[PDB]
Order: sequence, then structure tokens, then C-alpha cells
Amino acid sequence: SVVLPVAKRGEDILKLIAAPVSANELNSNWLYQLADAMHATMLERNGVGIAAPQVYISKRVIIVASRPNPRYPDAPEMNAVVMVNPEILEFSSETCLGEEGCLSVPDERGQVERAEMVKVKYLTLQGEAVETIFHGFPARIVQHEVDHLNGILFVERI
Amino acid sequence: SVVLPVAKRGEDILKLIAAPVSANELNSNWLYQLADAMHATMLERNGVGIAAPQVYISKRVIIVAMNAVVMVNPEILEFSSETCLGEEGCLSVPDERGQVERAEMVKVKYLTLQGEAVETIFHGFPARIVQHEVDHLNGILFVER
Ligand SMILES: O=C(O)C[C@@H](Cc1ccccc1)[C@H](O)SCc1ccccc1
Ligand SMILES: O=C(O)C[C@@H](Cc1ccccc1)[C@H](O)SCc1ccccc1
Ligand SMILES: [Zn+2]
Ligand SMILES: [Zn+2]
Repeated sequence: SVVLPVAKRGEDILKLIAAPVSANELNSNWLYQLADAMHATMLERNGVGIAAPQVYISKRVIIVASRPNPRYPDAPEMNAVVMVNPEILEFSSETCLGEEGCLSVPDERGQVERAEMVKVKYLTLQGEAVETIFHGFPARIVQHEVDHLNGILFVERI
Repeated sequence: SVVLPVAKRGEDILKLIAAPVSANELNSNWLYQLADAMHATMLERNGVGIAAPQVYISKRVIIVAMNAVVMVNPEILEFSSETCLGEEGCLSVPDERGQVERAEMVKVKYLTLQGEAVETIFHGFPARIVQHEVDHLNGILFVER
């Protein structure tokens, strides 16, 4: 497993709209190795999520994990979910502020208003369609990672 | 092997300075799979070279086709003051063709996929292709020449 270099705020890769993964990439050693290298990168930095743009890959691939911490002690321990072409279908009206950091903004942490719950549809690495509702810290991480795919850093939301 | 979608002129990705490949990535399954997908994409499009930004990867990896050479972190160290005009096309600017003045000889330092430093000189057509692909790593399309 490879740890990849991470783009920092100021780098233009972080401001693009990432390109969808095409059907012929699904269920490929190419997509498995990309997910594996993203996963190894997130763990090396003690992250709970990562988006492909952060490792200079302008593609719609994110990982969402969760672990309990100071700010959310009842946050689940959740192993990496790889989400290909994730789409948030619905944001809850209920909104709560929560502590965020970013691998691309290692200097700063902040309070961000996020939907308490999001309905998300995505493809597995195999190309299987999944629809899940995320709540709480994992909802926040999914919103943060989709923002990365859309060229948005959390500091722009404070 | 995977054929990757190709960025077209107008996409911001083609206008960045691609990031160097890190020592971590050298001799990795990740880097071989990247080179294979780039190679498959080039062949499927009938191309004679490709750069990683063209497949939405902002990394300094190019292929030049002679059997294809993959070059990681290439740098043009030496070139002829003597220029040649050759017809160019681009996978990222479909159905566009133009004469571009290039150095007729280039000496290129690069890493292999295994991560050993190597030097090669290209003349003529492969020299034009190297210069075109290094331009892609620096956010330049051939139309701007
Ligand atoms: O930059 C990233 O995408 C990784 C962030 C994800 C994140 C999103 C929302 C809320 C918190 C984190 C990294 O995990 S930052 C490190 C971190 C870890 C746990 C809690 C807070 C910050
Ligand atoms: O955009 C690319 O990098 C791929 C081009 C490379 C090229 C650079 C300089 C001169 C010619 C080609 C593709 O091979 S374009 C298709 C093509 C093939 C043979 C001759 C001309 C154009
Ligand atoms: Zn982030
Ligand atoms: Zn080109």
C-alpha cells in the first residue's frame, strides 16, 4: 500500500469539479489500486475521510470512515466505505455545527454547519449501486468529502 | 486494461502545473496500474503519446511511442538550437491539427516506474512528442503555440 502526496490549500487541483468515474473503470485493478492508495494515505495522516482531488486525482471517488473523539464521543468506529460517483439526494432541514479538520488545511480546525442527516447514493468499487442515510459525524464527513469533489474547502463554509 | 476518460480543451485540469510523483509511489502497484491505464487509453485513441493530466491525474507522468516509454518526473536537460516544424494533434483537442516548431533534438532525464534515474536523447518525431507531453505537465496546449 502506497501513501500518496496530499495537495494543500492554494493548489488549484483543490478548486476543480472532479470528473465522474466511467463504467469501464468499475470492477478494475485500476480502481482497486486507487482506492487502496487513498485509504493508506488517509490512515497515514490519521484521517476519517479523503477525496481523490486531495491526492491530485480529479475523479469522483471518496472514502468515509468514522471514529469517536472529543467533539463526538458517540460517533461510531466505522471502517472505510469507498464511494464512487457519490450523489447526495437529500440534506435534512435539521442543521448542527461540528468541529472539522482537513488533510489539505493541516494548520486550522473549525466549526461548520452541516445537515445532521444526508441520503447518499453511490457505486461500490465493483459497480454495485447503494443508497444509505448517514447521521451525525459520518454525515459531516460525507458532506466535507463531496465538497472536495466540487472544489470547496471547509474554511469557505465558516 | 482500463481506457480512462480524456479531458478536453476548456477543462481546468489541462491548465495546471502537474505535481511530481513522490518517492513513495515509485515501484508501486499504484504506479504500474496508472501507467497501464494511460497506455491502454493512448492505444484505444490511436495516440503516440499521453500525459497524466489528459486522464484527470495531475501527476508528472508521460508516455512516448518505437515501443512506448513511460517517463516519471521527466525534465528536458538539453535540446538543439535547431528547430523543426511538425504537424501536431492532441487527444484533448479532438479534430484540431497544426504545425508546431519544436527542438529537433531533446535530452530527457526521468525516473523509470521502478524509480531509477535515466537519460535518453530523442530526435525528430519522438522529440516533438516528448516536448508536447512536457507542455501538458506545465498546463500548455499546442494551440497556444
Ligand atoms: O480533509 C479530509 O477530507 C479529511 C478530514 C475529514 C473530516 C471531515 C469532517 C469532519 C472531520 C474530519 C480529516 O479526517 S481531518 C482530521 C480529523 C480527524 C477526526 C476529527 C477531526 C479531524
Ligand atoms: O495529446 C497527446 O499528447 C497525444 C498526441 C501526441 C502527439 C504529439 C506531437 C505530435 C503528434 C502527436 C496523439 O498521438 S494525437 C494523434 C496523432 C497520431 C500520429 C500523428 C499525429 C497525431
Ligand atoms: Zn478535507
Ligand atoms: Zn496533447
